[PDB]
Amino acid sequence: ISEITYSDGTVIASIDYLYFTTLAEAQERMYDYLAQRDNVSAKELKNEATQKFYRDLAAKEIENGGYKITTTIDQKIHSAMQSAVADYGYLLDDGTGRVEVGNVLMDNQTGAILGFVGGRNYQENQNNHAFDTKRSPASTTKPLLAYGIAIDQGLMGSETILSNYPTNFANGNPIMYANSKGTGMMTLGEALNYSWNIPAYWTYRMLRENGVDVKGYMEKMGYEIPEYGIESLPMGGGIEVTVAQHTNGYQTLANNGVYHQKHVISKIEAADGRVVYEYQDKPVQVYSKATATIMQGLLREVLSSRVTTTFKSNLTSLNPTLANADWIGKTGTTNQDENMWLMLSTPRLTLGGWIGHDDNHSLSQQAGYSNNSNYMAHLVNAIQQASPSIWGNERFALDPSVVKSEVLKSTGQKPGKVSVEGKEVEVTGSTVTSYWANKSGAPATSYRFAIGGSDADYQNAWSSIVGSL
Ligand SMILES: [Cl-]
Ligand SMILES: [Cl-]
Repeated sequence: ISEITYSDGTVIASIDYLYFTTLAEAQERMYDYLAQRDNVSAKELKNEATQKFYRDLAAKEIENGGYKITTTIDQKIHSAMQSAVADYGYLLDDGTGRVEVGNVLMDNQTGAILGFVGGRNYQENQNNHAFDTKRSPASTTKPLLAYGIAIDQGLMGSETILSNYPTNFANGNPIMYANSKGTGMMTLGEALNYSWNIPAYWTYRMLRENGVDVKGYMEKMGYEIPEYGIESLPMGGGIEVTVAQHTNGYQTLANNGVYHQKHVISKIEAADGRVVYEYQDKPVQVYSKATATIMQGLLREVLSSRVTTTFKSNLTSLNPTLANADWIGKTGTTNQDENMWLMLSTPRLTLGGWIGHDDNHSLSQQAGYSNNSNYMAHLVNAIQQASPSIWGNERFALDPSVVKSEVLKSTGQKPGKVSVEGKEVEVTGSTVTSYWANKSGAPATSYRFAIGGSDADYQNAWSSIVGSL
């Protein structure tokens, strides 16, 4: 008899989201091992009949073979997550029908998956919403694909200004934020806290203009994106991901820029001890430590500002001492409220969360902001009470490699002289520390000081700044 085990070697089952997820992944590992053992070439493997036989062979090998499958799953934590969704899943129901849900909890230092929520109740709906279902990640794409890359490239710092003035998509349509067409200039912090869309649009466009290899960043984290030219990419246009894969992106940011490939199987052994499969760690420095730690500090305020999620109020009430852990995160909402995301990290763990409907109809406007935040608060609390130390009490901290620059609040660039319609202005005002991930830090204020903006935009903005000099 073959066995699937938890982390510590305790038996899950003999050979139900846990059972089917670990079995399916084991069968794939078995498939690779069997074809290779039998000396089936890559070419011969392309044959569909041959693949089908190897798939069935791998299923039967496990059924009949006395293998020992070691998963990364933590029994107490994963059970605690199953009770949480059993008891609190109803808190997701917002009057748009039964709301489905997936969650994955990942170790930031290993990529190991400690537990997950596959859905509301397997017996009623078997779709696996943590590992199988793929949905746009919406604005939780922004830190990874837009701001994170721009900072890593030395194109921005923590207090850099971006344009949120009105602008249109390639196709003539205005870039919206709910019903707002934009405002004026803002800091990176404001744009992140609020999730304003235009600053994210400008940031990606600047990457494209500079020929930045964004695909290199993304593929190192395991993302599959077919077209990188999509203007709404930072807002999750043209990207669809599982919760497990998306958790892996957040893991990378949390682990100070070092990616660890997600996994639920750590090892398969034959009864006699032969190693059929074993997970091999391949760490990759996707973002510099400077960039990741700068991003941690930005995402920390996303949650504590409470603009797009009530999470920190919810968790404070349930477990004030856990709420005092060093939580960072980001929310996303798709264009017709079809999918909501909340991504959460502490220095030690990352928890990803999606809610949505199997047939894609809309949720309520508040489903993410309020319902998923409260549910995720409960989820996080259940995990802690199952395993008191798992989230940890460590703080995210700026890497020493970080360069600090003294910049104008107004421009996010160092004080100096700028040509404003002929007349040379000496530009002054209140200053602030801005964090950078390059050698030299912030530049001195240029005329086009912000990320994005039209000539008309800068005329307006500069009019304001001189007005107070
Ligand atoms: Cl580094
Ligand atoms: Cl609140």
